[PDB]
Amino acid sequence: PAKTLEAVSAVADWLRDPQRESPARAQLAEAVRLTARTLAAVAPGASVEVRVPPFVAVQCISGGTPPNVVETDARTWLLLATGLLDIADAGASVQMSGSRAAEVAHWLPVVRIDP
Repeated sequence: PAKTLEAVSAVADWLRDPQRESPARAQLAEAVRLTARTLAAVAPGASVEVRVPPFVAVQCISGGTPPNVVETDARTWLLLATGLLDIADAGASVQMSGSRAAEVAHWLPVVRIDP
């Protein structure tokens, strides 16, 4: 929603430059939850599980726990979700399990931010 864009703006300065003031746990938690829930909305399904510990776990992409898992930290997730980082350039920071985990790439960025 409009609340997702508000939550991303509150952490955008820190995403562009980490030397800037780090957001509070509450700000980081909402920006992670709302961007992951946006991914689950634009691509409904339960083929892939996106885990961003300790803030969220969402199920997405068409087809118990899904057989495909994408696991990453809050900062990497928000860089991917805003398009500041490509999942190809992400490396070992994004851990993937299953044959279709990499399909999340077709649905990123979920919120385009100014670079």
